[PDB]
Amino acid sequence: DSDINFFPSSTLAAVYYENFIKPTCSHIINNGGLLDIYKKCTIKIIIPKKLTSDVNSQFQRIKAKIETKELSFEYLGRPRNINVEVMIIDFPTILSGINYAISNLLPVDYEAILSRELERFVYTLKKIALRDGFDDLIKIVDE
Amino acid sequence: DSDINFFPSSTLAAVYYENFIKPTCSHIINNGGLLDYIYKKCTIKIIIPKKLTSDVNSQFQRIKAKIETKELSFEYLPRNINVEDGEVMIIDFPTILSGINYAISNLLPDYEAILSRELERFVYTLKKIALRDGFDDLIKIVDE
Repeated sequence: DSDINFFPSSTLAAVYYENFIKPTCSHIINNGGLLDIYKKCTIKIIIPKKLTSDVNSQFQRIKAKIETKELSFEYLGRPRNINVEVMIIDFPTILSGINYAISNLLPVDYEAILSRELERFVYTLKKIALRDGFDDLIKIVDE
Repeated sequence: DSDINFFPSSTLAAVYYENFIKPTCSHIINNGGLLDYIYKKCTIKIIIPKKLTSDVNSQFQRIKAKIETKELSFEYLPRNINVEDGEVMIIDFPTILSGINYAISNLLPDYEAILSRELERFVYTLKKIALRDGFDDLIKIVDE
């Protein structure tokens, strides 16, 4: 099945979108905003400048610099919690899985390979968000 | 860059392995067991559904109710696990299996067979890498 062979970045971007991004964007457009009601909403997705070993350390240092309050909204019979600043702050810790997939599935240039994968992860998010009409809701920012 | 083109199942299996399996197994090997008293006999039981459908989470919600678990904690390099007389069964549900359909549906512009083989590929890849790193005895994959 050559057609279902994807980069780990492409695969994890689609997984990250369906898990933590698309449910939040669908709820906001359905209710015209974030409901306990907030009219203006932004989902800020912070991307590290480089993809290095222990991505969790990078995000742990980044989360400390931001102050967030916990909020909750129900969707699909599920209470869902988000960290807000309205600014919904979400850290893609799933980026560590890019290096997890490559190192376990393969038998300088590696740092270049990770820089290309981080690009494809971000561009995949912009594409599916553009497809679903969520481009004004989702803002990707760097450190 | 053709070499880093994998099946979504293989990508997610290695992600699930590094996120949960490998740290829990490495902790067992270092402590000679599960330190909460150390339980010397520890096995991780991974429960997978028989079919990859939509709403795999509802499948796991159905599977959790049939199993009785107690929360335990340990520290590796704080982590929480659900366990089940000297022999401890660490129970884990790979809810990441929902990502296989998330990947194929989003990354592509009959379908039951593809998800069927992807579930097998997830299980095969997980066993393959666990066998490589020497954690095969601590891992057991079963279904409902």
